Amino acid sequence: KYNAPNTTPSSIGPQIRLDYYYKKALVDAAKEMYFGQLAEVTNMPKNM
Amino acid sequence: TTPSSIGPQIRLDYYYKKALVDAAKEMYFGQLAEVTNMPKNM
Repeated sequence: KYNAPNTTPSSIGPQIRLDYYYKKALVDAAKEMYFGQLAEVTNMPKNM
Repeated sequence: TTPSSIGPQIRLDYYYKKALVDAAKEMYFGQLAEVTNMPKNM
C-alpha cells in the first residue's frame, strides 16, 4: 500500500521523490509605463 | 555650493543655449480686410 508517505510510511519503504516540480514558473507582468515616454532629455554635461 | 574638499567651484550651473519663446497669437481679423491703394503724390 502507498498510504501517506513520511507520515504513514509506505509498505515497501521510504520514497525519495514525492512532489512534482513543474519547471515553468509564474512571473507577474511588468506594469505599463505611461509618463516615461512623454518628454525628451537635455543632457547636462560633465564638469558643471 | 557647500564647501567641497578641493575648494570653491566656479561653475555651478549649465547654461542651456535654447531659449523658450512664446508663439505669436493667431491673428484673425487681418485676413477679412479688402485693401484699396492710395496712389501717392496725394
